[PDB]
Amino acid sequence: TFGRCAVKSNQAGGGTRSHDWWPCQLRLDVLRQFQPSQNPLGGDFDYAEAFQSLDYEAVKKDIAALMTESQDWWPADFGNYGGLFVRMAWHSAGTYRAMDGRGGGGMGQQRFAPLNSWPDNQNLDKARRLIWPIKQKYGNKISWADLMLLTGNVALENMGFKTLGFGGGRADTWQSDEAVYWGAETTFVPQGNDVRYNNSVDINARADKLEKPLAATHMGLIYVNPEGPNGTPDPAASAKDIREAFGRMGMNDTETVALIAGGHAFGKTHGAVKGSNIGPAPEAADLGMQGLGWHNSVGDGNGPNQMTSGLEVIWTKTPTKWSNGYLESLINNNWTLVESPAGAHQWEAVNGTVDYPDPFDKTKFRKATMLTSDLALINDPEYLKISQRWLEHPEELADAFAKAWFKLLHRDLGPTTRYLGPEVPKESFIWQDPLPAREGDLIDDADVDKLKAAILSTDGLDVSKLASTAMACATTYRNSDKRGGCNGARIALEPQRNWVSNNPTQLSAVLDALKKVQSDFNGSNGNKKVSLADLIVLGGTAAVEKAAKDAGVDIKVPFSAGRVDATQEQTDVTQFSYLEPQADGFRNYGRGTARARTEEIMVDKASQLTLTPPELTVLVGGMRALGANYDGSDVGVFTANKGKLTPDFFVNLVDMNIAWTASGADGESWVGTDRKSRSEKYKGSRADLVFGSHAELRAIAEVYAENGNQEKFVKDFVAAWTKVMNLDRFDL
Amino acid sequence: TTFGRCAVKSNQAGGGTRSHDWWPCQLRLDVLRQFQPSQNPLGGDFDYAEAFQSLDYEAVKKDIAALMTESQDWWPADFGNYGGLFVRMAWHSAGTYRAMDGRGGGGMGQQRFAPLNSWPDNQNLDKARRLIWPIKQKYGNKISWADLMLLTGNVALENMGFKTLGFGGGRADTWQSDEAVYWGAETTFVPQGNDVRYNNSVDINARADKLEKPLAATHMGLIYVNPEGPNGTPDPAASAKDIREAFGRMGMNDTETVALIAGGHAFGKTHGAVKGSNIGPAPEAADLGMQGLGWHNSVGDGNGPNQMTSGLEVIWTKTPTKWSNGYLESLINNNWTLVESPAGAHQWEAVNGTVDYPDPFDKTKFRKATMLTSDLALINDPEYLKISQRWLEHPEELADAFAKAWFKLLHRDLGPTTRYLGPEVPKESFIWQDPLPAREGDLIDDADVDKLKAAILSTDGLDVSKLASTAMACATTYRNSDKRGGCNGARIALEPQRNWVSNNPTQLSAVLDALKKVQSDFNGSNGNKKVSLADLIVLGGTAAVEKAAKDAGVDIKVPFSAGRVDATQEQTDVTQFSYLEPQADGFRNYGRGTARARTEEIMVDKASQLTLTPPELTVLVGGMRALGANYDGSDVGVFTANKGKLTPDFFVNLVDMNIAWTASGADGESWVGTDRKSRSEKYKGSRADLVFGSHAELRAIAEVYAENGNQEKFVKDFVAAWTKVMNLDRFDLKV
Ligand code: HEM
Ligand code: HEM
Repeated sequence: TFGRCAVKSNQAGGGTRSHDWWPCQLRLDVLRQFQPSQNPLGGDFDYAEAFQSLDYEAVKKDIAALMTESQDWWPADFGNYGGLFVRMAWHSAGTYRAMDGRGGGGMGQQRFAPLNSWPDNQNLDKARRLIWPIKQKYGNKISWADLMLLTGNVALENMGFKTLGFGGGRADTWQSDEAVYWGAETTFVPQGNDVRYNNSVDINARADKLEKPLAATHMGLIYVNPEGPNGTPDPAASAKDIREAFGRMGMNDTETVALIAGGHAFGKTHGAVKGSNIGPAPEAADLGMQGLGWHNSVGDGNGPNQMTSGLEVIWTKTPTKWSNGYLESLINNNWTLVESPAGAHQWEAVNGTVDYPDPFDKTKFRKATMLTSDLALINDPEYLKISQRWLEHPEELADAFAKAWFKLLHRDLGPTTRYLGPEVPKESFIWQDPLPAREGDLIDDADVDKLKAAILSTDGLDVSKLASTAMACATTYRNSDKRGGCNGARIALEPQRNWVSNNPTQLSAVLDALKKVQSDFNGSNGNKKVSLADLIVLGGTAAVEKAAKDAGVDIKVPFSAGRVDATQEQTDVTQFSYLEPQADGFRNYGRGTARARTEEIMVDKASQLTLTPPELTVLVGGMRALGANYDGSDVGVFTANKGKLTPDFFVNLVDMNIAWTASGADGESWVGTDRKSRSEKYKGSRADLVFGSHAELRAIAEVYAENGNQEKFVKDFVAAWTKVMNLDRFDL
Repeated sequence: TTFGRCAVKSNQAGGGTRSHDWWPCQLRLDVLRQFQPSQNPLGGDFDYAEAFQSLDYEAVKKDIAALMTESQDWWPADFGNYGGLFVRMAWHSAGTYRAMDGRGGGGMGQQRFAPLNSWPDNQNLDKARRLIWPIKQKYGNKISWADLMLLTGNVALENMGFKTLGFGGGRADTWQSDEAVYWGAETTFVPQGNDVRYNNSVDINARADKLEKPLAATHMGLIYVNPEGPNGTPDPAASAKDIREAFGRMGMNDTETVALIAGGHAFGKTHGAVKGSNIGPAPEAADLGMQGLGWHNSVGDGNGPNQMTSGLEVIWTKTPTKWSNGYLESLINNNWTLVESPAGAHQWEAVNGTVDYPDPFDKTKFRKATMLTSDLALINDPEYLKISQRWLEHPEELADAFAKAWFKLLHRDLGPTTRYLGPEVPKESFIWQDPLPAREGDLIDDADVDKLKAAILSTDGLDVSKLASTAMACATTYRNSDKRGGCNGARIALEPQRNWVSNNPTQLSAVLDALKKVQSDFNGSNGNKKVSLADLIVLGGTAAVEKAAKDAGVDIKVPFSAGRVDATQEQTDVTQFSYLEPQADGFRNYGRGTARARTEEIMVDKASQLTLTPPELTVLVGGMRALGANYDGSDVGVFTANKGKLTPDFFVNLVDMNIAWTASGADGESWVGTDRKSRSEKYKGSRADLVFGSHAELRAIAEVYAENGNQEKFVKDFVAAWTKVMNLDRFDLKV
């Protein structure tokens, strides 16, 4: 009954579906998201252009004014929505996972299922509705994705905390991103974590064993449980969860303390009435709620009766003004465990001063309070040292918070060339994967023609190696956080140059050869200079073009010059470790895990490259035709014409005179036997054979295997190649 | 519950708990995101009709005929001839059609995708499709899989001595599983797969006429009926009642039903040589080594004499590769006894019969006559028996009926005659094709259209609201699944549509009289040029939209494509058109849903049949409200003080937080919008209205059109969507 509606609809997709009958079969759903035809702004809409015409300062002015314009349907605590807005922006950005680069604020997904209805996002439906009039006013020129974060940034600045600045540039998305692995649990917090801890309830011991790549301790939470691990009010154990979760989001100890102490300078939690008073979350609510949820039946359900987390904590004596009150209270008070009005565990300074203000009554005051997760920061040796230092040196907290808040909001925005607006911070941060300005003057078409000829006749280079190296560099790109790609020539730097998937000894020979081409060009062409990044892409591109010519198809394969070379200083080894592939179908590398098959990993990667199923399919078949495996093997290379861009991979894959059988125990290797001669003809992988198994992929394989479609195959391959090579070209 | 759940929980490529898992009752927009041009490997600009016109059609047929007797060692041909197998392939491809909702049929070639590639009734048709693949490989883009599967069946019949009426190509391939079809709610396949569709009744005779609408098969995973009898009970009389119900649900009468069954079962045989335990997973569940095939049989080589498909082992005639009257002769002239097949299934044998039915792999070995329970059905029902007895003595009458029924079977979802391609399209026009006449008079030109638009708008009893409402009422009868309905034919003026309560018959009559006056004034006064009522209905709506835009401050060209013709009542069958009558219409705020199909679910289903994207659906509803185009001219959803002007007021007012929305009725269908400051009721809304302010993805679109400054865009988008919908059935126009 989990995942099933009590009433079974017979329209609009109702009825038992293919995925119900065969739930283990590979699904191509993730390659069919975010289609231009589905975007109401149109496929031609240029968000960057719209945003650059935006009256940015006027937007900020209107946001600042909104903060203290209380709306009767959701009255502002202390007459100021600032804290709520900061929470909205920190939950939008706060879903990010550094390992797989998914989550974060970059797609504005908080406004769709499932994030719109996660327990941790309770009442952020109200926050989003409060800023809608600003979205309405400025139209297409500011996205929801940008606006949700800009609102939080402006809120901080209008509560006495100057930030480093801000960068716009997040284009809106138009459907729920159902590609994200948030976990496999079938419940939300307070449950929602049996799978991610492999059924362990040992809260200390399990803390650093959180299922990869997850970055939250329960399904439906941003990071950790505010009442402690599994609701156990043990601050020391909470600190271990915090380090794990924030670390999985790419934040270290300093950053983590700065973000929590920074954030909890502002506003308050809400736990005025028990949860039974609260209606369905937005995705479960009736039409009358018009996109809102968690209707509270006590009074008007708002103001003094607000119920969000079930906790009732006010961290500072000035919740609308930046201060050092969080650390001062945390460290100076004696804490006692108490129940909130809703029944949740929190901490109170029961013999402290009664001077914490009430959000709706200026004559009423409270004692100091904290969450278990706040007390964590003084119940761990490293956090305690940081907290103690910043108690005495609040300027060090302020510096660290400004930097960590900027990172939080912009960690998935991608290269600096994507950042829009008049207050982009000038400092270049390591997590931006920075790139230098170009060297010398840009190569032109005459230079490109000369370079192509040289590259295709240089020691150590050939069509196979050139195509393979270019693709290896390209497929580090992932659209979720806009990291990776060919710009920077980061395949030539650590850690990429020593990834097993890049066949390091072969790679070094290829890069030395391209560096020789570079050295010959640079200094002998006046002030014209070519980057290694451009040479890697041009080499692959020239190889594809010649391979097409050899196959009998004369096509101009386009090349877009202008990539720059990153320095190793700009290329953090830990940050780039996250882009290392477990398997890569384009170069027939690697193997699956106990959780994911090789072909699933391929479809996942394709989705991160924004590829459609035909683009995925044509690229695999072409790479095999080119002999572009990572190790130069013949696995999947079903052709007697290696290096010629024919559809032989598909023709031979679907030849019924070949019988395919498993060879390896692990399911990863397959043999193709000529049924007439009884001799082994081919070796294949799961990435190869899926194209002859899955009914939708095989339908595409058939197109390329059909008589008369040899030129179509080349044209489609060249289009897909160009798309993949240029994914990171935000500079253009 | 393990159903619908993989034992291994993937963490890639969409693995993980999903939104629909948490909130499975929430409206899903999936069906409006299928078949997108980007997903088509041939490209969105691929014109299949142009490709097919250049096909060497005669050569394809010659090659199919050659293939029939070229036995492949991995699936040897029965009697050295794949004809029976190919006829079955084509009759299962076409045989999923349901007349009521127009879904299923062969026109999308969906047998090659899940779930149809793995339905138990399609067992071993994976082999059949693989056998014809070399033909597809040879002819490439110029013949679709959809056309090839059916043409192969047609060519097979003809080469085994049954001349068909002809054939029409024109079915463009599709590129993903169509998950918009309600095949049923059961979580099992045949031999189970039917508790829901009979509402737990197991009385097989009594329940036979009570099959859940719109379903046309007696179990999930079957084409029509169970060949062993209802719920596997070998009672021919009850089987006959299932057959009548199922074939009736597919649009076939008694004569057509007997013709199709007796006609098909002249050929080939069934396969039930070994027990089902020897059979591996269906194609969607099979390992990579099967390369798209399934049902691997572990006995011997799994094929030839060991073939196992349905579990039955029946050979109907003494010449399974040649047209004959052997089926009815055996059926009526033998006495039948209940026996078991080698796989343990119920079938019938003439145990006192001649031992002269040929073995498929030994030309010197023979068997007695056999029949299925579903064959014996044809002599255990009074009406079927009458037909069977007649055709026993007059096989020429069976031949005529089968030729007509087979053509209907293969082409029932192909749409208008103008869609049919190739050199042997039958010349006879059949009622199930919804025929249209040839045009009368020369085609009106741009100047004529401008004159007619001005005439229409200045005609008493015509206004923007009524013109737009009438045009959309006519247009939304279109459905892409079987390419029926639409504005061509002006069938809104004919029965049954002119009396549809959803069309406000009294208002419609007056509107049509006015358009007929415009027609009368034009025709005979403009030389040889004549305009149809169908063109005037669409042009009226189009002029209304143009005027409504102009009245909103926007000068926009609203395209119009002339050339529609007017159908006669004789070309417009009441039964066939009753299937297009809506129970709810979101564009015109008519009607309501039921428990199992909410008002907003019906709207999304309808949108999917119009090929609309979510933005197209959304802009059309909002514009219709702005135009005041409700079926009855009510103010429900008309959230504007500028009714008849094409503005995005619907959206702007819908999302105004000063309005609080509350249910009025008990059934959740009526809503009131109250101004929260003044406490006064301002608006009345339906579920079709309010879903756009509730669903997170639909609301995202509503917001776009509610945004300050997007007035022009709204008008531009409405006009594009209007044009699309008005022209859906214009297969007569090139491109
Ligand atoms: C250990 C990690 C954290 C935990 C467990 C946590 C927990 C919570 C909880 C339970 C609430 C109350 C929600 C409600 O009932 O209204 C809250 C509120 C809030 N949080 Fe955090 N938080 C964390 C980190 C952060 C961070 C990193 C920031 C931003 C930099 C932040 C900013 C805020 C703000 C401003 C509020 C007040 C919202 C309002 O006034 O309505 N928190 N937090
Ligand atoms: C009451 C409706 C029908 C039922 C229950 C039914 C049942 C069956 C079954 C169980 C098989 C055996 C599958 C196997 O084991 O290989 C079969 C075979 C076949 N059917 Fe039908 N059938 C029906 C109507 C039709 C129609 C309408 C046609 C086409 C006009 C048709 C044409 C064929 C042919 C040619 C075969 C032989 C396949 C071969 O030789 O491999 N049947 N039928």
